[PDB]
Amino acid sequence: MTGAVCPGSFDPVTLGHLDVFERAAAQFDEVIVAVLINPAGMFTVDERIEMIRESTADLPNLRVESGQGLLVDFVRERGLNAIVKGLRTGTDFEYELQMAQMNKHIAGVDTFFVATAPAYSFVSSSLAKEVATYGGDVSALLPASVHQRLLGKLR
Amino acid sequence: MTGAVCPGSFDPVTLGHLDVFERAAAQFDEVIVAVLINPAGMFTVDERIEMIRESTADLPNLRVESGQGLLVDFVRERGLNAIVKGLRTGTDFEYELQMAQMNKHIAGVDTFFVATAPAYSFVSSSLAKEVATYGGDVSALLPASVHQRLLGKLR
Amino acid sequence: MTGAVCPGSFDPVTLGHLDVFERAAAQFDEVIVAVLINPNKAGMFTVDERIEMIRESTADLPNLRVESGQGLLVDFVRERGLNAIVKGLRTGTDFEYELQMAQMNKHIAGVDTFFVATAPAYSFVSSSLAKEVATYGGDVSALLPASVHQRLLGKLR
Amino acid sequence: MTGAVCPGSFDPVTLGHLDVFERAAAQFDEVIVAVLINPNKAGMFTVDERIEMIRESTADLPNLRVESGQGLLVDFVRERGLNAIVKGLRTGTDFEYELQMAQMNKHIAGVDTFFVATAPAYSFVSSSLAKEVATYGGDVSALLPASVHQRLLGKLR
Amino acid sequence: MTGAVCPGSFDPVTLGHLDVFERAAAQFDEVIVAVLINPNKAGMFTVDERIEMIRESTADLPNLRVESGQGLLVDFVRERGLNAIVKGLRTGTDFEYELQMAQMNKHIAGVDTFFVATAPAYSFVSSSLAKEVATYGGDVSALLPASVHQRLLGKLR
Amino acid sequence: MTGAVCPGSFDPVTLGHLDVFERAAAQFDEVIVAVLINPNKAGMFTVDERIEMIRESTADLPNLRVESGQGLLVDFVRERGLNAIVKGLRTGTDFEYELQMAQMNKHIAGVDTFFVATAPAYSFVSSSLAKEVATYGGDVSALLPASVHQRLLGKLR
Ligand SMILES: O=C(O)c1cnn(-c2ccccc2)c1C(F)(F)F
Ligand SMILES: O=C(O)c1cnn(-c2ccccc2)c1C(F)(F)F
Ligand SMILES: O=C(O)c1cnn(-c2ccccc2)c1C(F)(F)F
Ligand SMILES: O=C(O)c1cnn(-c2ccccc2)c1C(F)(F)F
Ligand SMILES: O=C(O)c1cnn(-c2ccccc2)c1C(F)(F)F
Ligand SMILES: O=C(O)c1cnn(-c2ccccc2)c1C(F)(F)F
Repeated sequence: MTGAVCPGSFDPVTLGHLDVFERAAAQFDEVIVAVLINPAGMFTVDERIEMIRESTADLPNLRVESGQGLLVDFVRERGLNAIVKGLRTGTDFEYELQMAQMNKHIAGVDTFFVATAPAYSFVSSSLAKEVATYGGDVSALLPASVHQRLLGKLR
Repeated sequence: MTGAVCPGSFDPVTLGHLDVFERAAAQFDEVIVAVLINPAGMFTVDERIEMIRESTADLPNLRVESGQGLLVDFVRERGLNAIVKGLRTGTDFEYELQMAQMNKHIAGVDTFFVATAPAYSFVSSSLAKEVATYGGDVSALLPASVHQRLLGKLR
Repeated sequence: MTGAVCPGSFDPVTLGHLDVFERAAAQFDEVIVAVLINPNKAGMFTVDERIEMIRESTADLPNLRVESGQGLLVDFVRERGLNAIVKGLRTGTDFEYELQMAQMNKHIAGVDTFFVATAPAYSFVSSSLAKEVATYGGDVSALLPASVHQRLLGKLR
Repeated sequence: MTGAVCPGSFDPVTLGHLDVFERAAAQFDEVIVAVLINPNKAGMFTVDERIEMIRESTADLPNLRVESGQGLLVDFVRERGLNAIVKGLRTGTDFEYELQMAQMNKHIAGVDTFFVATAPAYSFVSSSLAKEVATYGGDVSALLPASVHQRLLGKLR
Repeated sequence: MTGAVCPGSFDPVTLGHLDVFERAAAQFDEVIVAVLINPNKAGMFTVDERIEMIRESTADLPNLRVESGQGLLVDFVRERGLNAIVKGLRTGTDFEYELQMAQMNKHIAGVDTFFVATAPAYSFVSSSLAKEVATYGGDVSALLPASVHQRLLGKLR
Repeated sequence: MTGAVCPGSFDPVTLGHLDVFERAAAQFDEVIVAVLINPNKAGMFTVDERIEMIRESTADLPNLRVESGQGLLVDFVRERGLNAIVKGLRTGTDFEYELQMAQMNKHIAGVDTFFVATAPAYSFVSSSLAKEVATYGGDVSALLPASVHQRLLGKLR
């Protein structure tokens, strides 16, 4: 009964996030995607959850839930003690290392990092929204469903 | 039936390695420590395997084996496709990211990185051997068994 | 035939920027300095002030011109028939961030980015830090062209 | 008479900060901890509360004293007859941004900066992260001086 | 007439290198690929084999030519009437060591260096890692030009 | 009373090292430059040559002395009644590596390490790169003290 939580704001989820989800789902019996409401973004929590569920239909051991407060409480209240997160740069690692060691200290929750797929090294939710806002084509970087939903928000 | 391989030269295994072993063993049903013979070190492969087995007696789902050649062949010939490795710095991440993406490309094997425990951020097999060689006390950095075995090699 | 765009907010231009301009102008037939304005946040200097400070300190570069713009940099570049951006970089940290944007710009528009290492003497000057130091009275005259220094002190007073 | 200034916001002081203070006080004849007041961003503790928390945790350091400061740090340093800053560093990116500021401070005023590596146990503690964790009920008692923790629980109630 | 030199050992050339060559040839009137011979470390392919592999993979680049070089790179560059180097970068630590060399080359000879970010697909390929993987039977065909791969299988038999 | 050790192989000393020496000598009552010799690998300069090159370029620093040693740096430090090492750092990459050794040195012997940011003008000089450039005939006279340059060219010829 292994399991991990994949956290983030996912505003919106990108193909980089989805690649991490599929990789976590392939190595752990249970995966929970934690959509963290940070109470100002583009999509509502429900819409963000919707887009992830649509894009993770092929992953039977994955579910999607919203959460508030400490991530470690979200993890431990579901019987787990591992977090899985994607990393692009050494700079990412240093910032995330601080939070990973804090989370282990306060609650015994482990963090496992996975290297980004090379093709998505440059995609982030914020850069994809910025480029799309000014008319650039980001369709190769986002799940097909998400892309249409993003156009709607702009138009 | 989840599982991961923890690779390295482990010449000798340190408390930093052992911390990664225990963390991998807590999140995967099966863990194999792969002692990679790089065919010049201090300990023989058999001695390195011995010291790890002695220090991992409390971990029932972990075993220790030697290997040669491509790590991904070692992993896949045992039915697994995940590697777990410890990281200390962003610099570590960048070097290891290259190998992780290569390994995923050539064989579909995933790599999960874990942040070092803060207390062991500065310990490496090479620095521990260097300091011990010149008379410094490294007993707080190595498993009790390993420490005695290292003194023997020097004296 | 060859050409490159050197973008930034240049609020204000520094000696580190001018070094990049000179090195680009030496290696490309034409260089356009692109003063990118955020229509939603005013900086310290207006667009015309930024352009005049750059023009005054690049008068000896005959193949360089200065133009403002907004929106996607790649559109500014391609509308001028060009395909290359030249940017200065100070650290490995600079490189990871700028690498994200350079790969995105290549992905969406085919525009290449060439990075150049800062001159050592300017490794530590940035528009933001020079403004912050000047605000509290520190002497930054050796980090900014003559075209900028006293205009900066005037803005602060 | 050697000496150095240890600057920061210390809102609140952490055991990481205290480790730096102790190491500085062991190597310089005099150390001044400079509690940097920011007229804009007012955090969780008042300046006087921050000073009293540092004084409580540094009671065994007779050559260290604590004062509030405002404006340009190199003026604070040089107005006290000193010309060195001591700061703790956790990571390589810590070094990058701090390196720019140190080179700037050396250029504008001749003040030098000495960096010390964090004790391993505190590499992950910061004032901001400790406050955030504590706000949602996490136990950060092992990361802060004994007295800070009680004062921090009171501010949250 | 603008131009740049693309240096390396290219033992063997990878698709990452070729991407850099193509981007340099698109932006400079002339590009010279400099295959750096090292009298000490002789790798897997002879200099002439390396040159022929690069020429095969760059057949569609008419303004790029390939030559061997020895000794100080800035002499090679300046003996050909050029004063720019173009190199690909993968990571922030790539930038660090390369930044030192670029500043040194600018200081000692006035030669500038322009860095281009790797195409994302090749961020993990290097000559050394491709050789090592291939030596133990791994399939690196998608990371090398078609012709290199055949030649590489022959050297391993 | 206060004191610090500045260690290195200094083969040979550079202007970047001398800058660190001067900054340490300004902040500590005494400074010892520790020339650490590897008895198993000769460098370019003998131990006596390294010491004389340092002494000749530090003659204006009355509180600095130069001594060689081998083995554990912390033993050199503590045998002189001191507890502090001062080292220059150029990058975040420098910092991660040196942080490992500094934390180990603190762990095994209680010795503190203070790092100082390189002067910008010397960010790119290292003993190894200056030797490599000089070997192939590049001009490094502005990166080394007078005490070194011609002795270096003599070694190479
Ligand atoms: O923040 C984002 O916006 C965002 C969007 N895609 N990816 C992501 C990209 C590559 C690999 C894994 C994730 C991110 C993240 F990693 F930075 F987290
Ligand atoms: O190489 C070594 O020698 C060595 C020895 N301990 N640890 C290690 C240290 C901290 C956390 C995890 C591992 C290493 C390693 F990570 F660098 F791999
Ligand atoms: O951001 C700024 O305001 C700024 C101002 N000077 N320089 C700069 C410094 C050195 C070399 C090239 C440019 C920057 C930059 F590095 F960030 F690009
Ligand atoms: O900013 C903070 O809030 C903070 C709080 N503890 N430490 C710190 C941690 C370890 C060693 C030295 C200091 C910091 C700092 F280094 F980031 F400065
Ligand atoms: O050294 C090598 O062997 C090698 C082989 N491919 N690439 C490379 C990879 C991606 C983009 C550009 C070049 C390198 C280099 F960048 F590390 F230079
Ligand atoms: O390794 C060397 O040989 C060397 C030679 N000069 N400098 C140096 C450069 C700038 C500031 C301080 C020192 C080094 C060092 F950075 F690596 F320490």
